[PDB]
Amino acid sequence: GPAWPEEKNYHQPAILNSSALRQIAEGTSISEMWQNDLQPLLIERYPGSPGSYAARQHIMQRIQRLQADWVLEIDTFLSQTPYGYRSFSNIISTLNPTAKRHLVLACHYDSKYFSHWNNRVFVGATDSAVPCAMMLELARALDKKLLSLKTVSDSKPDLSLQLIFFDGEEAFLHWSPQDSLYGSRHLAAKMASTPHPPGARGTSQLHGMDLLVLLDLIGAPNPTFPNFFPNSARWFERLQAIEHELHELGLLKDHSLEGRYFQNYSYGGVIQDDHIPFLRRGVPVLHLIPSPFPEVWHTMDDNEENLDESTIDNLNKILQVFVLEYLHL
Ligand SMILES: [Zn+2]
Repeated sequence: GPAWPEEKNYHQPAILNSSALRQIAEGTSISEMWQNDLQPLLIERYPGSPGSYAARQHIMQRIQRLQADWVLEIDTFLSQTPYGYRSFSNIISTLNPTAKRHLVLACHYDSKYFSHWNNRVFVGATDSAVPCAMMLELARALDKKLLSLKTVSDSKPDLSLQLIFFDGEEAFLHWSPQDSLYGSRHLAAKMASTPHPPGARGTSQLHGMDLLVLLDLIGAPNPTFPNFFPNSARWFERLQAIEHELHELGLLKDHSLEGRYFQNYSYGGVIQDDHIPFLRRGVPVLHLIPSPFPEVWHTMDDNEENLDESTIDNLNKILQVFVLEYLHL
């Protein structure tokens, strides 16, 4: 300090060797995630609905049962909407809240509002129940390692982990600047105006965000994630390297390098998503959204039946390795 917000610029991974990679691949369970983390979220959960409450309680209860020292905060606020003033609640789960720096994984836990059509209900399986369940499975699978971050008299982390589950990512109607990103626009502004660490004179919680890794629209077959931003390109390249090495070790399922997920191509345009209010305030973003979107995007067919189990399993392994390497665990 006050150079500590520049540490993210020089931060390097602590790369896992083959033995450790095999351990991570064996330590995550796609069937356990499916039953215990994902299926309870495959419900109608637009903001303010009973399902939104049920989804929030589920996310909190799955984090609270873990051994690591997660601190849960519910960030509840009002916003104008096309249907008038409404309440929204982001979920923030933080290890070591006073650590200056956090790696941040995020997704949205609301589902887009639709009236029931032909007795069908929109549950947003890729969008984003699967991202939610991936974050919960990561917390569970890495629980023993994340517990070592716990602050004692001997070690106090400089860098730790935070999960954000945004409410209200979706428009109530179709997208507009005022009807979308309710939770992320609120939370980015809040973090930008909150000193961090406690007592700081001139640094905010946003300065402490090392990297925002935003998962969206994951779970369909054959996703291709572009390398959107130059100031996170080196971390995109790490995802590529992790995918390549897990592949070569035989630790991925139904996977080829020709059909790899992290491909060598950029994307010039802007995708509206929860990263935008953070990106426009200078937070580095790794946006794990596929291009093109799943074929089922914003249809009633974005459901459990159309999820690709082995692709989600593969991405769990890649993401968990990424997080351990980032945190030097
Ligand atoms: Zn959507």
